Amino acid sequence: PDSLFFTDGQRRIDFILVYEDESKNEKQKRKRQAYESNLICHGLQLEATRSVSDDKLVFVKVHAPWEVLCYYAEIMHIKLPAPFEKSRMNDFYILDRDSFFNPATRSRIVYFILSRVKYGINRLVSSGIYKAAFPLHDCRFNYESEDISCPSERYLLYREWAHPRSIYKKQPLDLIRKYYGEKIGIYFAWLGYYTQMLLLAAVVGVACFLYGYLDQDNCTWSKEVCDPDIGGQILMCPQCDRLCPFWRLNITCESSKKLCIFDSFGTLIFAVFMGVWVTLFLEFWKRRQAELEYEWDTVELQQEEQARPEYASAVFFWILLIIASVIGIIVYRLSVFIVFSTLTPQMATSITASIISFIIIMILNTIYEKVAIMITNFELPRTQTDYENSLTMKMFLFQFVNYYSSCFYIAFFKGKFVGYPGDPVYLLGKYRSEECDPGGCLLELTTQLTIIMGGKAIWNNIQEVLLPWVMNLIGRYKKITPRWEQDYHLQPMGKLGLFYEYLEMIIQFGFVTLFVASFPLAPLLALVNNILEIRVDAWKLTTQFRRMVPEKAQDIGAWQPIMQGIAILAVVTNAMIIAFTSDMIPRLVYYWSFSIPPYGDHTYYTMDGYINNTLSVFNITDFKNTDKENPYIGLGNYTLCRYRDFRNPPGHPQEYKHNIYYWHVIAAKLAFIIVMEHIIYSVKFFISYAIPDVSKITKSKIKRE
Amino acid sequence: FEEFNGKPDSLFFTDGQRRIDFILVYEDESKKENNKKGTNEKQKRKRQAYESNLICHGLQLEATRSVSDDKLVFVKVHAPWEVLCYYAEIMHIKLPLKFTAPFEKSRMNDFYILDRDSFFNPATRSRIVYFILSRVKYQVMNNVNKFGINRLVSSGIYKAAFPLHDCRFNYESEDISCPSERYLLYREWAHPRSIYKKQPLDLIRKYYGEKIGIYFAWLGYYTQMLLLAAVVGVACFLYGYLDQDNCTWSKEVCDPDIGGQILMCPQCDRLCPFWRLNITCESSKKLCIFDSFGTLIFAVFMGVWVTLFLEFWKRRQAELEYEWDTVELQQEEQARPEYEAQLCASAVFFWILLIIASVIGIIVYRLSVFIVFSTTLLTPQMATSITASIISFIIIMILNTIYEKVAIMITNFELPRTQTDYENSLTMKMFLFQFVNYYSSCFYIAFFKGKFVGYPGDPVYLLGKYRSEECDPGGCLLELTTQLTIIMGGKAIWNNIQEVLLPWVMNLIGRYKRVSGSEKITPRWEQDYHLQPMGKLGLFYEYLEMIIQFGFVTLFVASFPLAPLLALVNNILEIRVDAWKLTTQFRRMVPEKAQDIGAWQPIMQGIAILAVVTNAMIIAFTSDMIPRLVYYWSFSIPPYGDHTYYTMDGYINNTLSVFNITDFKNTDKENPYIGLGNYTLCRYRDFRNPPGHPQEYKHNIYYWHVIAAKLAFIIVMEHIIYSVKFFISYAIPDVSKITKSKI
Ligand SMILES: *[C@@H]1O[C@H](CO)[C@@H](O)[C@H](O)[C@H]1NC(C)=O
Ligand SMILES: [Ca+2]
Ligand SMILES: [Ca+2]
Ligand SMILES: [Ca+2]
Repeated sequence: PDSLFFTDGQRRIDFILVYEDESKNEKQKRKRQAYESNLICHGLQLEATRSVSDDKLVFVKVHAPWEVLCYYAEIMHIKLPAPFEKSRMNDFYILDRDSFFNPATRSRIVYFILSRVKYGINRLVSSGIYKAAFPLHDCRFNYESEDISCPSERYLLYREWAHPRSIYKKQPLDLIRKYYGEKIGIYFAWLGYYTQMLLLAAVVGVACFLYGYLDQDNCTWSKEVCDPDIGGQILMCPQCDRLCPFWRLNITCESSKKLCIFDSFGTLIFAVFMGVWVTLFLEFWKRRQAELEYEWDTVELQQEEQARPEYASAVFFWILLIIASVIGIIVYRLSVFIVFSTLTPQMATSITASIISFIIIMILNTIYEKVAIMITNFELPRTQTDYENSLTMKMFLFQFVNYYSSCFYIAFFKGKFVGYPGDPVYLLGKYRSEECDPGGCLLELTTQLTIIMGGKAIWNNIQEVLLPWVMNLIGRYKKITPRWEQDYHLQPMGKLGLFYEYLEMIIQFGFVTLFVASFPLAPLLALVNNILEIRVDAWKLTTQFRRMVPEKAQDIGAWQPIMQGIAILAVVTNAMIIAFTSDMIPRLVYYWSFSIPPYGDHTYYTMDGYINNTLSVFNITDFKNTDKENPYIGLGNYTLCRYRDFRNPPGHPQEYKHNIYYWHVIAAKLAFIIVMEHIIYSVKFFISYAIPDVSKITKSKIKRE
Repeated sequence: FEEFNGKPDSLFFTDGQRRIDFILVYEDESKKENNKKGTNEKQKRKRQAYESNLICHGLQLEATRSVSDDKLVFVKVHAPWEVLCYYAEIMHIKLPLKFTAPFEKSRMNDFYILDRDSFFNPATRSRIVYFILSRVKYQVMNNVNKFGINRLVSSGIYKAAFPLHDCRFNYESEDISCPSERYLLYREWAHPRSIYKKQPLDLIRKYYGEKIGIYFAWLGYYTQMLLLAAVVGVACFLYGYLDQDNCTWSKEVCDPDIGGQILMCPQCDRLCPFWRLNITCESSKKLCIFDSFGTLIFAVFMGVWVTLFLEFWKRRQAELEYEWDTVELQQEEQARPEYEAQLCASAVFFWILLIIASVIGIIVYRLSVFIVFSTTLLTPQMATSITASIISFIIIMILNTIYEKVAIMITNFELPRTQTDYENSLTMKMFLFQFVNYYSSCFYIAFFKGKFVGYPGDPVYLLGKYRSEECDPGGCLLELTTQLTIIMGGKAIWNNIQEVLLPWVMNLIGRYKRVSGSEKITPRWEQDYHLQPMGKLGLFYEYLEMIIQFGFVTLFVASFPLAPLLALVNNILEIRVDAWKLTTQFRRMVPEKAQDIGAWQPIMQGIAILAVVTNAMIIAFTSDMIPRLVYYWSFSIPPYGDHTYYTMDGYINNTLSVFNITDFKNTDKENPYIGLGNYTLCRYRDFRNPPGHPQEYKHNIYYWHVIAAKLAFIIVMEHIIYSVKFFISYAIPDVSKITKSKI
């Protein structure tokens, strides 16, 4: 029959208690008998039926008297499924007296009852007193419930919103909350809204990328780099000790042509726009949260305190943060070194280096999870909410360092403080500092970013869910037991599933927002990943996991401080990326200052001769001040080689010292940082302050009273 | 009604059992009516109607004729038992218990009730009576209800309406039962003889209500924090003062063999000759005093101090709201639209006017300097700077009143929904106007003086014949300090003088307008009617002046370490100045309640945020510390210098640029220099390449080195300061432990 009510009875179930008989020592059987007797004496129904599939396992089912449900609903501030009170029974309109109450709310009430009972229930399950304890789903998602009376909410919800065939359809948040709970509803609403404006972000990013694409022909510096008469004649200095000869500059046409796309004014405009996009996202999210708070039953007060089975060292945690950053940096460096120590070839080398780094990061993720779990366990938090808050902070910090250490190293600490060939810098001793090509390391940063984002999202989602679905696709293209048994055969989501999904989404948000200057197409990947992830989460939650008790919440949780922190960090990170990682500022300075007779020779501002007039000159006879073993010995009759640094030429009164152009460029970079930082923060403050005159609709809705 | 019995200080009715609450004053028809008689009879009819509704609502009233002027009639008021209790219930007035509840007639026995008249203090009784008089209606026309005591005075129906003081401030009440709180307040709080005693905020709150007690508590806390800042700033200034023989650059300037031999280059076009650098020895010494590392340390400490001040003010505010058990009435909030009343164009117009206000500020400073300098032909330069600052300050004070009037006009043109909206709009507009008016000259000196003037060969003219002004080799920091100190001192002095005098002189005119030889005893109400009305705005101007003072203290503390000391002295005087003026020369304000100071708190937070950037900019650009450090660390060394080790020797000569007189291009005024014909080259304050050279007069590597150092300093200092402020704000729990325990 697979009925939802009591067998041959008119009564609705809200939990199943399952145990293993001690008869295959009697201590466990006696303890369970005492616990069950206490539970029965407290005033709850019970019934035990043997499972046909397994004789050892015997399941126990419960019920819910109407009087107890009403009394406990009136116990705390609960509105219609305005505190409830039996003295005001007829005040609320009723369609039916025996089934009107939402089954989700009934399940939550009985969950509270079980939590308060002691012999306990949670510890009994943990220690093996009960094998499991869970509520029941409405029906099988495969087909409509046999019981015609049942609404079959699971089937309708699955077909409408969980199956991929409804990928394009809108999110039915009302059924989601009325079935699962407020936590799932708010999570999915936030995800949908996030995708909603990621659409606009992706459109703007695509516009900027296309604008960069249509300007390949006019990208003068790349053309000069390619022209053999200009690029080929320039002979660059060696970049390493033993595994590099003098190399012509024009070997980088592909690199320069690809870099000119991601190093144009379009990226600057996109970063500036994202600066205000972040604050618009925040402010509209507060508007939407207020609207949901008004429309939903989210004005119910929270318990003063809560129970937990479990009732300085902060420095030790920070030392682990430093070690995590260091180990990430060496992981990336070693990967690139080993791959290099053997059109497409160099690009493929970078791709495989990034792939290896991403793999190492993926393995390190599990170790970071485990160490965070033990370290937070050692603290013995007094309550639960603080436990989730501590997990959020510590896990977010570990993931942040583990996933952004390599990106930050590439953006800032690669080629920034390498001395001239005469006196190279060995920071740690016998460990030379890496230096980028004349264009810069922005393209490498973009490659690392895209590889990490793709790999993470794709591998995670695919490997975790798509297996049965891909099997079904392959098949298409190329006895019965009651509900409790089937539900038991499922697996539970634990207690951190929503936490893990939020962690994924926050790492995704950090990737899309922090380093947006390097990769303007990141929001498009964000949009695709979220469009898939929403349905992936819905399908997995409604198919492969046991039903979870609903909970009450008004905000996403502890992640909003991380949102604001990420925004304030992203503005400065983008400013520094544009200033230092990109070479836009030096070329603008050259255009406006070093193409005029005092320094240049052209009759008007132009980009001509930027490559020739910017590269420095080095003399081999001054190979080192120490006059020790050298790589420049022999290797042809070359006399002068050029390097990517702003320094005076040989023979100058200030030999191999930073020249006027260096300081002009540094001043321009710092001025850009200051102006962009100040303007962006001023605009963000103004936009936030413009709430009353822009989004007054929901505030008026609240003021309806 | 009935006439005066004869007891002057009696605050009761003639019977002696009913406590007066308000005095209503109206002009009787006994006057020789002129103009329109219909207006007079309508006025009378409205008066009887209002009195009829007031008595119907349950207020006992009686009148009396003034002893001297038969044309004035005073109408008393009283709040009987049931109405008092009922309205206390309606407004949720909290009363002493002995978990917490307002006062309701259902729970009379649950409160510490000793006597009806004693259970409700006179301030609360007057507040209740004011609410009754405001809510009560008198007459209706055109299907619209018209009500409010304010409307009657606005239309001239009533001359005034006010509570009464306990007794004369300087004399004890003749009534033995009278507490005479005014006497104690005058002896202990006002009357500066108690210049040092900690003011009793509890009695102030009891007498004048929360609205005044909160302001005075804020002022006291401000004064204490100012004491801390003043001590630290004095320490920094003293450290700068005691280290003078080590200020090498000023010694070089004063040395006749270095500063004397440097023939500087004329600043103006032709009205000033060449000059030698040694004539600024005194200015160099003063700058050594006011431009040391102590100034930087104090700027950092003040960046910390503003945050500590704000956080501890939040803690004190929490403690005070709990202590004065104002939570219930704070929650009880109702808004009534203004009874006087019955598009971004106005906003943009106001913004334009603000821009012009700044423009006149700059022009006034520049013109004062111009005239003082033109009149030419302790130190004459110091005297000239002081004079220019004096005229600029005078014009600023003149413009202050005009700006107030225009702000009132602008806010009146708009129709604020209620009194609170009007107050907030006026606060914002007045603050912007005063900010611009007072700080325009200071910002000009700091940032736009001697900053974008080219080399002497090609001077920069803004639009023709308006040559940009330039500073001396030391800089304009001393000029900015002089302007700031003059403005601050003059503002404080004039405000205190006007505050002390104007009510007093107006009261004296009021008294002398009664030359009739009374020389007798008069009742409380008649003599209290002669006091000034203390117009509806209230403490708005006091808060405004204190906020402008806060702006002066914080924004420009990188140039004047002694500003907190001036502020401390001013506030130490202002406590008693305000107390005396409120207790001696004004009618009793109607008590009311407020959560905090009000709309000024956002202003203070914004000023605190802006102070960091303003101070960083001042130290980076207005001062010359950054060039000094750059020379010490990177140009006294053999790559560019000749000294073996880092030193500041030779900074003056190696930094000053060179210019050849004959290289003056342009055919206009071909005799700027050749008239004197003394030498062939001059020195000027700018970093440019010397004559000859591939880039003859273009900015050199030193210029860009210095600019990069300045920008890096700005970035580093601002980021560090803001992060530190965020960390302090996070660490502070925002509430005291004891208050958290009680709540
Ligand atoms: C670069 O320039 C050299 C010298 O002109 C040349 O022969 C080569 O074909 C050019 N292109 C590449 C990819 O090396
Ligand atoms: Ca997932
Ligand atoms: Ca004053
Ligand atoms: Ca005052």
